[PDB]
Amino acid sequence: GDRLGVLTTTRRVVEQAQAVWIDHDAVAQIAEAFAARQVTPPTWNRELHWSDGREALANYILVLDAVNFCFWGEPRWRIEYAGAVYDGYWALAASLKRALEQGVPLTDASYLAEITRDDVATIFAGEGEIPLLDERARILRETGSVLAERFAGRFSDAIAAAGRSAVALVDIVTNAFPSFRDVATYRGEQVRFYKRAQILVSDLYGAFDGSDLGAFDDLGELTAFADYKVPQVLHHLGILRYAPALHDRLARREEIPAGSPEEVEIRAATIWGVEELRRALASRGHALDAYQVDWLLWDEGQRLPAGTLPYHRTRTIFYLEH
Repeated sequence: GDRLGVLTTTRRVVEQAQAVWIDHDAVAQIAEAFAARQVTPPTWNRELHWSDGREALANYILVLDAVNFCFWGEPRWRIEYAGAVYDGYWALAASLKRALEQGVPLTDASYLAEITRDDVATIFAGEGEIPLLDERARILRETGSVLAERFAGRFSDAIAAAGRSAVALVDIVTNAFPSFRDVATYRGEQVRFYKRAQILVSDLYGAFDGSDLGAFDDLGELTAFADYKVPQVLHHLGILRYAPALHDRLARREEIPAGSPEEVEIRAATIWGVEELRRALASRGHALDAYQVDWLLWDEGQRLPAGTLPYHRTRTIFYLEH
């Protein structure tokens, strides 16, 4: 009963993967250590996430996760907000919070549909520039116009139609919002990931404390989010191993083309690294959903020692949405 096909399609990749493999001995050791001290993932962060009424909050979560990709590049994109400097995901979250607090209607489908390059450039203004600035402007325009066209400008209408099924909501989102379609091929077979769509559903659960629009009966059916920080943490913990050419490529910070065998192997092995860690923890009496193991690992990613292998650098592509 794998209704999105993420676990099934990524499993075919892991079985034939040339450049990446899971160290199942490292999985058992990490599980033993994590189970011994009952590791919980950080609660959904209240400080850097915007909050308001249920209609605006639901739309805020859709917007946040629509543009939640690819924050790396030199010079480093950094954001000043409320007396602190942010980079990566937190720069994204802080930027949207800053904008909404200064009265920028980023929860209004009518504003989103029309948002210009200069609007998003201002919202994301700081040191350097957010990567793929134009891409994020196009995605936000797509997001607004699908909200206005299909959901009466309310993402709450899409959530109500899911009937408290996380899996049904991911499917509703990828069906209606083309930029959420996150699939690839490996040796001629489709591989399904749905990173941003699964983050979105888990973010609703967090933001709404598992109630109202954040109520879901099947959160265990979500997989890990095949991003670039979680594989970096899994490599650091010895769970993911990289073959010679891929290891050197990451060490030199050489970019890996989206949808290339190396990238799809990292992503597939991310999903199964987390799933194998989930199973090993459960076996030792520490039961977490795969998305919770992902949150836990993502949190470790924000304080990795100096000298850990760098995260893989893949520019997200939306060629089919141009």
